[PDB]
Amino acid sequence: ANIVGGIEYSINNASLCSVGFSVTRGATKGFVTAGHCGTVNATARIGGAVVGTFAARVFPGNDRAWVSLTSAQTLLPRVANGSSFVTVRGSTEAAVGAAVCRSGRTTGYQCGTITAKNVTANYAEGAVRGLTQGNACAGRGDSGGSWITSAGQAQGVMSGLNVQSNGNNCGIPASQRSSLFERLQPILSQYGLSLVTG
Repeated sequence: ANIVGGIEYSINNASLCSVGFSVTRGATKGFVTAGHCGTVNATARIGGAVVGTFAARVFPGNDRAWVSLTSAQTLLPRVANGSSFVTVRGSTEAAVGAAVCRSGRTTGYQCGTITAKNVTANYAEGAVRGLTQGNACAGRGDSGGSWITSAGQAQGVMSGLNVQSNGNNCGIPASQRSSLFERLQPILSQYGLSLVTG
């Protein structure tokens, strides 16, 4: 499969999440994603095929993971936006007030602005600290997906949102949304990953 930020993958033939970013660790290929999406050694699949397994994760506390892929997978410096692509040019962390977009298999590609950093989300499993909050909308399934500026700078991966009864927060005004992502830089240093860019 071609690995592109934003696409759907399954975990153990059951939950869905979205790909965050292509990374390497030496010779191993992988993608970063949200830790609550799977547990270590869970099987990830894209388009019915096994692409790799969860290698490490931390959730709750933090919410991050990376999946090691087989050699057959094709890592790409891209995040999906409808039928088009956003190129990943780097990981400069943007500041509050910066405009930001995100990609995921449930709501697609949505943009908004970073509204706050170092937020705590209290999920059923326990607290997750140090998250950044933006007001681009998102829905269940978008977890794990890319947050990236239009300019190609990767910000992090989708953690959670204030879900409404329709399964997303796209029906309430941006003032009211709290969509949160896990910053990318700590995930990349923690596992010694290098981001694939173009």
